[PDB]
Amino acid sequence: DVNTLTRFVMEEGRKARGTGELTQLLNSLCTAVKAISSAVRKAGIAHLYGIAGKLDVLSNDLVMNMLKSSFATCVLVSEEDKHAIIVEPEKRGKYVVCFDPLDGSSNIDCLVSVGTIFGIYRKKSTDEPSEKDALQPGRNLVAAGYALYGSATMLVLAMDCGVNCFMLDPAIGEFILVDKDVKIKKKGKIYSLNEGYAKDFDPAVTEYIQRKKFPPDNSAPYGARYVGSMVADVHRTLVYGGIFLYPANKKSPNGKLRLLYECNPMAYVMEKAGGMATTGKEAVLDVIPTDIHQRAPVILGSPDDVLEFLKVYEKHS
Amino acid sequence: DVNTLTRFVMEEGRKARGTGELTQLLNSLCTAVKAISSAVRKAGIAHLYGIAGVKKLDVLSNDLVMNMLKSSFATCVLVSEEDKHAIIVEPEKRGKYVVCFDPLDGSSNIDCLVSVGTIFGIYRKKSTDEPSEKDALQPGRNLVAAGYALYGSATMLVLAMDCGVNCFMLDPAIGEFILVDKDVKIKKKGKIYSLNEGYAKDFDPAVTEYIQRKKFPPDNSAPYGARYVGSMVADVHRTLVYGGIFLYPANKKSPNGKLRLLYECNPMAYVMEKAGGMATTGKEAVLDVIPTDIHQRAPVILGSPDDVLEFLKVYEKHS
Amino acid sequence: DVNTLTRFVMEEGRKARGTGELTQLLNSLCTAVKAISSAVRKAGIAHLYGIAGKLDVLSNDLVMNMLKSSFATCVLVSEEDKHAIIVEPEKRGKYVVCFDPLDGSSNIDCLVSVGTIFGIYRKKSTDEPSEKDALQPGRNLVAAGYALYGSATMLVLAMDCGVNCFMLDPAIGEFILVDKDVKIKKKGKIYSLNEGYAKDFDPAVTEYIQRKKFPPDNSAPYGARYVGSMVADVHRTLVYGGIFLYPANKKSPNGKLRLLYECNPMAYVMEKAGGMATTGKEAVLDVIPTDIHQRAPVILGSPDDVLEFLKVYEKHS
Amino acid sequence: DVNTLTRFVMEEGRKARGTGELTQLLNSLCTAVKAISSAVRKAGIAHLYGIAGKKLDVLSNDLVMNMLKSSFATCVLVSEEDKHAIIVEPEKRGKYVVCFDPLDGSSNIDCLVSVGTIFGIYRKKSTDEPSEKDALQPGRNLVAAGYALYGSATMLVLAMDCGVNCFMLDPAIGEFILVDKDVKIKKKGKIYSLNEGYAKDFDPAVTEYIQRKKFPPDNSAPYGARYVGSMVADVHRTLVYGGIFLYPANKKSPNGKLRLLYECNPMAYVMEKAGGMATTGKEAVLDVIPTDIHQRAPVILGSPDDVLEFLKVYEKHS
Ligand SMILES: N#Cc1cnc(NC(=O)NS(=O)(=O)c2cccc(OC(F)F)c2)cn1
Ligand SMILES: N#Cc1cnc(NC(=O)NS(=O)(=O)c2cccc(OC(F)F)c2)cn1
Ligand SMILES: N#Cc1cnc(NC(=O)NS(=O)(=O)c2cccc(OC(F)F)c2)cn1
Ligand SMILES: N#Cc1cnc(NC(=O)NS(=O)(=O)c2cccc(OC(F)F)c2)cn1
Repeated sequence: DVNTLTRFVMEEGRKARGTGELTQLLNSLCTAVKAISSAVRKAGIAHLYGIAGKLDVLSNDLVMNMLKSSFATCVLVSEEDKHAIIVEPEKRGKYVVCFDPLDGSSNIDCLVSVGTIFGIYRKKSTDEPSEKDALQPGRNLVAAGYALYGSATMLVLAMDCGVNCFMLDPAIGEFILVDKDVKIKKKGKIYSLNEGYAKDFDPAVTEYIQRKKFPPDNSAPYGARYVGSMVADVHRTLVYGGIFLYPANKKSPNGKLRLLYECNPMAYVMEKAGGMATTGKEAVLDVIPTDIHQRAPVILGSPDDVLEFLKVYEKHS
Repeated sequence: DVNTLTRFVMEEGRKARGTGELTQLLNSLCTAVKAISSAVRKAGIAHLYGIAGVKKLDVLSNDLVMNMLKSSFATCVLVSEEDKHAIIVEPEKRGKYVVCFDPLDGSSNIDCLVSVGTIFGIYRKKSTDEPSEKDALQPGRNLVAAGYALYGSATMLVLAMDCGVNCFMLDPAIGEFILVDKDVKIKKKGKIYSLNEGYAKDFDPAVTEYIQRKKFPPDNSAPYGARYVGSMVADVHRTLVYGGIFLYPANKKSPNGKLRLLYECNPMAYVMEKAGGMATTGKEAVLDVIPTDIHQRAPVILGSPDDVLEFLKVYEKHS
Repeated sequence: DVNTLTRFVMEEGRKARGTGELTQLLNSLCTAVKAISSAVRKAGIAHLYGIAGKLDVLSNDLVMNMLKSSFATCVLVSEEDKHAIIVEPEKRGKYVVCFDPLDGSSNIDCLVSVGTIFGIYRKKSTDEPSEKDALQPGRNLVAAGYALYGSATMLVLAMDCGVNCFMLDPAIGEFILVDKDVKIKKKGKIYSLNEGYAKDFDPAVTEYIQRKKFPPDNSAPYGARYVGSMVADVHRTLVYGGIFLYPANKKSPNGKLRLLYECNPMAYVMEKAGGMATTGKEAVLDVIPTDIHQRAPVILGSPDDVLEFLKVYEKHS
Repeated sequence: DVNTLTRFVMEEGRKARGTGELTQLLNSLCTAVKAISSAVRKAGIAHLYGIAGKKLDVLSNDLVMNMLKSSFATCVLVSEEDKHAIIVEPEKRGKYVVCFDPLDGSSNIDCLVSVGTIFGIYRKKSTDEPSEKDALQPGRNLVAAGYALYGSATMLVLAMDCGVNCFMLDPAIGEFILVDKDVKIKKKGKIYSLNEGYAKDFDPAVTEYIQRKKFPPDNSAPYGARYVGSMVADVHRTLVYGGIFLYPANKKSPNGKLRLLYECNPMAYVMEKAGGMATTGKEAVLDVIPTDIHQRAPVILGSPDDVLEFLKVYEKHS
């Protein structure tokens, strides 16, 4: 019995009997993702090349304008803007949205998979909205998700009711629910990290990886996959199980990925799917941020694999 | 001045004044690639999920390539990753070319929306015998043309011939491949290495030492970055665009490698060499291996020439 | 400030605070119209012609299944089915839907514009659902509209708030609001009917057309257009003004077009746009039907032209 | 056995063993038709309406012009959109003259009526330097002609010496699929098509011919009437279902309404290759020798029996 993103979202709103802002917000995000997907696939490229005689900027403008027109937001934090964007009073609603409009776009020259990431928080006070209102821990997320522009376009959406996966049918521009209440494998067989920073790894990381290549219980060594695009590496981790690591290195002693609009939403998706997401010292979702662009080290995926890493990490004090 | 695949392919034929079969061959191939992309992007998936009340993708892709190539009247022997024996084209549809292809490489992991691709290489039939499986048992040196289509964030067709390597982007709005990169050449030296390091305990010692040099450079220069998508077309195109090295080498458990020579290694090796790169098995150029079985495997190290030459020095130092 | 069908529909529902079923119904119909459009434009025809080794039936199946899966319907009347379709109990909602899934498809061989027509009623009694629940006069319509699959695809939606026109952007599969609260011209310059049947015309019809071709005063004769597809002829009348006629004659005393899923929805659109729609004897929206497939004569369009028509019709009565 | 426009056009050239210019021209034209169809269907309209914060017939003209020029197969271009003929620059000059209407019917695209593209191709006949004179050839000299209809689906109809063939565009994969080979019009149809709002201006022959279609003297069934208002749509219906299409002269248009070079001549060429007829009343459309690239002409066309029945009434009226 077919179900679409629009129908799904409205039905969650009907059950909850909320004010409707979250529903309008997600519909706005839905439209922007379809417009980003069409541009990522290079629709209209022939006009650029003279048939009749930017991409990360356009994605940011799409998300920004669609979110403002939802009447559901008051503060917007993007990977693309230095300071938080404050919505003008006439378009202001109560939700705070942090997003990376096109993560991995550094390498789109080689047609690597890219994606969009978002996290939605509720503003708690009646004070005037400000950049501080986006300094909330991940635990406060109302909803989070990502769109992956891979071989097909897929939207993964996490709320309290669980994680659901929608495939974009480009023939009719509709998102079709194809995976309900997704749960990650208890243990995977793939680890994912840039091993080129091996000289700089913390000893816990170096040892954890060595166990993956030379298992102490005499099982099969893990395979390694590292696309270099965060959305792709995490989505594969969700689908197949396993582990993804972006630990601290010398260029990034607090890690490289951004807490507000990369780490937290992915951790929210992981935890809602029965996986885990840790910095090494605490859950990603428990870090209290002090800067909207602050970084975080991240280890996430199947819970047996993350717990195995935490045991190596704790053994190294 | 805008240029399309259809126009480009036709202009190459006019310059050469050939029989036209190769031009029809590429036209058929182009149509098949556009149909694979539309299905890889899941156009029509809503019908599978009951919007109005079914072949797996790699089966559909093989059916598209096989049917378009036969209908071109330009081929006589077809070798696919999907069939144990060669397909011999029936007489009324026969032309003079032998085509080896992998219709949807990487589809084992398409469940996670990883980049996938189509790879092809084209040879001319060499003997006066009846066409047979023997006719595809040619070395890569004999390739007339080869290339790949990558279904990544966008769809791109990379086509290599004697004139060099040219890259075409599919405009999905109008279904045209637009020429966007003419006469592409790989960087002389890169900063990325690509291989599955999870199988490190099985590596040949030469591979183990080379990987150590990329992570721990002896001259105190920058260590390389690593990428491994796991889809061959995706990793090779990244190597073509950014430079660096891709390895699927021999080890003691797999003395002839894992990848297939006729429809993976050779076409990728031809594109590399026409773009100024290198492709070796360790012992010889990939394009010089003479196959004995249409599905035989080969180890492959390819990419920027400086990175590959430095690899061969470690491999030789391990006499 | 950009506006989509999804956003429009949700905002009208928030203002009204209904139970949400009509919003889910309109969302389902939107998905059906996009799927019909993709099939009408022949996406996938290369597979029918053997690249890898009806249309109105498919349209009826898309509408039926999208409407049934909406949980908002209990009786469905389609031009394609002999009997009313009763929705199964677990999927039953409160709305009755009458529709023609692919109007004009008799002539789709020549790529003429075709269309979808629908009208939405609220079930009035608590009796078990039956064909009777669709036997309501057009005055009881909650909403109505049509989709035109012409050179572009457009959805025209009429409610109490008025008539709004949405253009389908096929690049992203979104309906974009392009014409808000549309109103027809007081008087037009085009008449539309099949003149090949002049030998069978009622005499009032013959004189009315003669005044349009040989005006008794010193004005310009009207132009004539007749596409043969009701949706296209009615949309042009809506946009340019004028008059559309499928009148009664002596061989067809009730006209040829069907009342429940052609005349009533189109008449409802006309009246919300400030136009008029008559059988000759009464307003189309006032006819009380006794059979779900009964025919009705319909003259509709600009009010001055319809009133001039009724003036000739009374002279011959 | 599946067949595409690209495959079709190349096989026709291989049979003929020409210089290749005509094949490159039709390949360009194909691309332009796919791009126009994409714009006619309003792909990207959400960006115009502010989703991120040329007129359709001008864009259509720039697509055909640019695609044709870059083909290296043309030397003179006549468009409905340009007052004077376009002379291709020398580095890109080929031997063909092309007459086209980039977006026929766009006056009424406001209501999403079917629109279309019409083209006609001649070989340049004289040896002088290219000029507007080179497009003043009679329709008889056409090498190829056709039209694209942007209707409920997009279809390209192409007529050559080998006949008339119809290709449906599959928008999923941007390919023209051959669906109707060697098309022939019915000997006699049952539909007539014209704007009857000009009845007060009709010459007596048109008035009598029409009167016969509504009140047949043989007490047989009256014809049905259809009039879309877009020439490509009305002519395509006439080709597919049979019948007759008329746009005769009126007081607003004493030399007719439609243009001879890029509307009448191509449609007449298609009619004649499908076994139909096309006349002005005085002569076959394809026999008129034009004197101006934008000159108008009256046209009666369609099933051969229906046109001859019209010519018989036309003769009866001196
Ligand atoms: N927050 C929140 C919230 C609260 N109430 C809602 N109620 C409905 O949507 N109700 S309704 O479907 O009966 C309806 C009635 C009138 C018009 C209408 O127009 C639409 F179909 F165009 C839909 C929706 N959201
Ligand atoms: N091998 C090979 C080969 C050799 N010669 C070729 N010659 C042409 O294509 N010539 S042509 O373009 O002048 C041409 C002439 C007649 C009809 C025609 O129909 C087409 F437009 F549809 C095209 C083509 N391929
Ligand atoms: N009839 C009717 C009717 C009445 N109230 C409605 N209220 C909302 O949609 N409220 S909400 O946006 O706060 C919301 C809260 C919780 C979950 C949620 O789902 C998410 F997917 F969007 C949306 C909707 N329909
Ligand atoms: N007029 C005309 C005319 C005359 N000769 C023609 N000859 C061919 O097309 N020959 S060929 O197909 O063997 C061929 C040979 C070399 C390269 C090639 O590259 C293409 F496949 F990329 C194709 C074509 N048109």
